Amino acid sequence: DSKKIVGVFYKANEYATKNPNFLGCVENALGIRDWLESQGHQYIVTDDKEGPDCELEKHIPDLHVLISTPFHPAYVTAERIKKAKNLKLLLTAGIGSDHIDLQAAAAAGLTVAEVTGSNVVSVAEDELMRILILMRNFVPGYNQVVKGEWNVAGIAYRAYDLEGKTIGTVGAGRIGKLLLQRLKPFGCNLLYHDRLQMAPELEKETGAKFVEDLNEMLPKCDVIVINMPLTEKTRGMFNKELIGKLKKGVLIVNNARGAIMERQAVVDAVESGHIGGYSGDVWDPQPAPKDHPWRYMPNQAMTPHTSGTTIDAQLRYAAGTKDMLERYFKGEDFPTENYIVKDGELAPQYR
Amino acid sequence: DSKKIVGVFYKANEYATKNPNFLGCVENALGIRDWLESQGHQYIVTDDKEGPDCELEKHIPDLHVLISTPFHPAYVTAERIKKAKNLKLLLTAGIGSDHIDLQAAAAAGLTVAEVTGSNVVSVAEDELMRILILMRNFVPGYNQVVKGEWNVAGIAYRAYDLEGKTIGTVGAGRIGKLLLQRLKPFGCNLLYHDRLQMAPELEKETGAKFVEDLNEMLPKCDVIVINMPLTEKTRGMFNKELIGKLKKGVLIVNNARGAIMERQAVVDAVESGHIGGYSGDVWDPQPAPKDHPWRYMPNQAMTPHTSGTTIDAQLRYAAGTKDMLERYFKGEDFPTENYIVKDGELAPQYR
Repeated sequence: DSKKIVGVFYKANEYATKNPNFLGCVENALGIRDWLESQGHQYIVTDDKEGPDCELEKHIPDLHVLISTPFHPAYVTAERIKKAKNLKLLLTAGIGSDHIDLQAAAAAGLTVAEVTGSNVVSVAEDELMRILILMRNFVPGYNQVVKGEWNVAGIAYRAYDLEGKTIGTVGAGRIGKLLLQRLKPFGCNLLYHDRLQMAPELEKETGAKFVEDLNEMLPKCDVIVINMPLTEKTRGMFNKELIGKLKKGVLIVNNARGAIMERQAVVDAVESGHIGGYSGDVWDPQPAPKDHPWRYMPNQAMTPHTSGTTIDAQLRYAAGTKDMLERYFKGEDFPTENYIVKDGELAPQYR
Repeated sequence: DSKKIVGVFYKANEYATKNPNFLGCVENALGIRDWLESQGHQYIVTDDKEGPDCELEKHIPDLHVLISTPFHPAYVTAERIKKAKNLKLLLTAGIGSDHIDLQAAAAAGLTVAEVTGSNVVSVAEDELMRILILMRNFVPGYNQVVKGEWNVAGIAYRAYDLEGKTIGTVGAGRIGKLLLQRLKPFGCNLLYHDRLQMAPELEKETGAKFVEDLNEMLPKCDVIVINMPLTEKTRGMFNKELIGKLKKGVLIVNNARGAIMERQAVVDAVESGHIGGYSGDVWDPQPAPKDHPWRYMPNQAMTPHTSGTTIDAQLRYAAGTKDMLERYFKGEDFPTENYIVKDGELAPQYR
């Protein structure tokens, strides 16, 4: 049976032509058009997703499948669900379903799925990158280059080797594990805190030492890497008090969630030098307003939120999306880990 | 017997007080003043090292030991040697003796030594950092932050994971080996070329595969890392021809020597997009003039030449220098590998 598939992505414009493997955009559309069309489906792709008059709303009433990414998400409200006669399947080409009303989706008997696990190497790499950028003081050196300067002292005074430094990951899920694996050869003192100890083999392999008490671990760290989710416990947890307990000059890397930091506490402690540097790609609010204080605070090595939308991640998101589409057409279950809602049943972690 | 020791270093000014372990400056002076003075030696430290009327020249006539770093080197000419009644020992607190007339030193019966091997981890780390910076496209992301922008597409289209990429090191001495060790966990296809194969053990451990023919290796690489000395053979070796044979979009990391690249060939190939990115801390000429085109060329991730003057490298330079001073005072030989000239005998590598 022919299905109407709608993909919502941002327009990449010239970037899409500069890189045809930039799949997460309108122009390249996950690389699935030829295949979908060959199978007799209709594939409608648009960036125009807000407003009653937008292209998306033209298709909401009769689409079967709506695909988007967290980067230009088509918001799936109860209101839009109610208008969607044929909608069965919501796919995130990526990870993140925060733009979907999951309860409404479940109530409507929908399936909601995402490409679980497909960003983890990307984020772990980006963390390691940021550890080195901060530790070795890349940013001031880069900024001298562009300004026509040459002032070694101005860079050297805050530049260290990573070797021998104490690096603590707060959380050691999949991303923190991959990070520790990549840190092992640098010859650091690796500490981790998590709800779960890694297997003793993995700890010997990475050399990471479990620290049950987080308030014991943090003051020992030259570098702290945030690798847990935003919960009531972790929200604003890096506040004035907690940042105060960290080593003076601590370097913090945060590709987890911006709101784990209390935003102004981080600015104050960066202006006072207590935080030596802060680098991440996650912000609050996100996208970060032009005025976001983390943009202009001293020693920042921020970027916009791109670590999980490398081309390689995008390829995995596209492949996962195609796999689930094929399964959907064939009446085959998706990988269990991909389901957020399955035929109207919200997975227990999302209840 | 009491000796007059002269150290020549740049003034770090406020940077020296901000970081008292910034040893490679006038203000902190290798951290050896108290020790030297306790031993009854005189320690004169100055940054004023050029011209007939400079502080250094006041002391050249009767100093026994002259210490400097490559960052603000006291040039040891035959002329100055001839004027130096008591000079016996030239130490570099660091690596690099290009500011010393070695043949004149040898003719004068001098000893010239440096702190061999003390920068290797620092440079290897910095290379690995730059691999990630380029591969993951940090710089354009950082630049958007500062400019108040938020354009994921503009960053994503040239951002990749390091995982899976073919990384070739041109040369695999100590620094290339350390780099390969650090690259292992990233899950890359590691290639190396060098005059010497690593032991099969170390190849198995790093997963790096030896490529005898450099012209076979280079076109396969997503990333090329320069890890050879500047010789008649390697000088300008990355010219238009060779750059042309590299994969379009190749990323090049160069903390070896600037002149291994033909300077304008790199600019042309970066402007054409054939080189996707170029990052290093070495330049020709060095210091890089305000006008240096590598500063302003697209996709550059340069810094001034600081990778080997991290605080940790400086501590090793200072410690090596102190060790040699103590040996000198006690009439003990230095580590063999530290000698460039030993009591007038130039090491055969330097003839």
